[PDB]
Amino acid sequence: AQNPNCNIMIFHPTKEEFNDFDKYIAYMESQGAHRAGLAKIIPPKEWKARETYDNISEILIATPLQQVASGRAGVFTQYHKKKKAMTVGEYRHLANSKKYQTPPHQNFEDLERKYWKNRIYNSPIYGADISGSLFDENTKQWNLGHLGTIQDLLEKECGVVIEGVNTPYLYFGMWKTTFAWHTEDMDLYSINYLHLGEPKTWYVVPPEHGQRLERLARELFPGSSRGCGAFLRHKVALISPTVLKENGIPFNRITQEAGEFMVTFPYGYHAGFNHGFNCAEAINFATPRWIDYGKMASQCSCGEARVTFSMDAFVRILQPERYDLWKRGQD
Ligand SMILES: O=C(O)CNC(=O)C(=O)O
Ligand SMILES: [Mg+2]
Ligand code: NI
Ligand SMILES: [Zn+2]
Repeated sequence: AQNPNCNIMIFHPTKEEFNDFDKYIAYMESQGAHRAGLAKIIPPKEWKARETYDNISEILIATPLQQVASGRAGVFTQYHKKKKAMTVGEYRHLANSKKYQTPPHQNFEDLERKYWKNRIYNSPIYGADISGSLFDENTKQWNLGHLGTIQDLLEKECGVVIEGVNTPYLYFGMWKTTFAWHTEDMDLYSINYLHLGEPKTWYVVPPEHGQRLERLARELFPGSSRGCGAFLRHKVALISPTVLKENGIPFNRITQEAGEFMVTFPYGYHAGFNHGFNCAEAINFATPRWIDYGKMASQCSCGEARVTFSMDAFVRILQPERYDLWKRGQD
């Protein structure tokens, strides 16, 4: 068995290997990459996403989100308070202000210590989930706006044509902006490109151990667990590496820098934080190997998780028994 310890693997494809996206994902899996739940891909030196980032300041962040924490430093939830619209130039100036800017630090490990010590005492503002793309239309390789769609994958594997579309999303971050513990909708893959700015630190649980994280989460968030049998779908809970180690949960960590891709694999729980002002692009995708994960994915039916239009058909075709209850949650 390849990668039996479930370590995060790092890949360096050549320009020739960067042509065929599907084939390269399947290669990474032949080497055991999926067992970690997360992989890093460093693009060939010949490649670029676009020519410059000098002209992005007029993008609008219609609903910036203030991430307010509750709990203790290592075990907390966050709620998202909606703020007034602002441009990316306005948001960058806010990120760099004395109130929000990255503190002085020695290295990534010192900044990680500071994050876990102090995150709950501040409320950073995140521009999340903004439909759009920063890839140039002439970038042919690993262009996250030109991937094969999940609807086409389902149709190719299973024969059923379905409605829905699959487009990328932009994220503008600042120091301490946080992504809570989650798997993707319908336990899909994700791919994330860090276009510019400061790093993003990731934590991940191997897919084969995801239920260990769920059992810990039920113990640490007992009211939330009573409210919903899949409350991590709400994407609000944080648990620190120190707490995971104290409870014997297998995990790994890695820092993504500008110019690098990360892939998350089906049922790979992940969480993390941004080091300073940055911009990332991400999209969900599928392969043949995903179908069985999609058929088994948990679902939130309490009404909190509220998701995209295109998840309807995935539940309807892959999980017809659960469809009626899930849809009640959506209405
Ligand atoms: O970058 C972020 O805030 C969150 N991204 C992801 O969870 C992802 O790409 O799957
Ligand atoms: Mg602009
Ligand atoms: Ni994710
Ligand atoms: Zn729920």
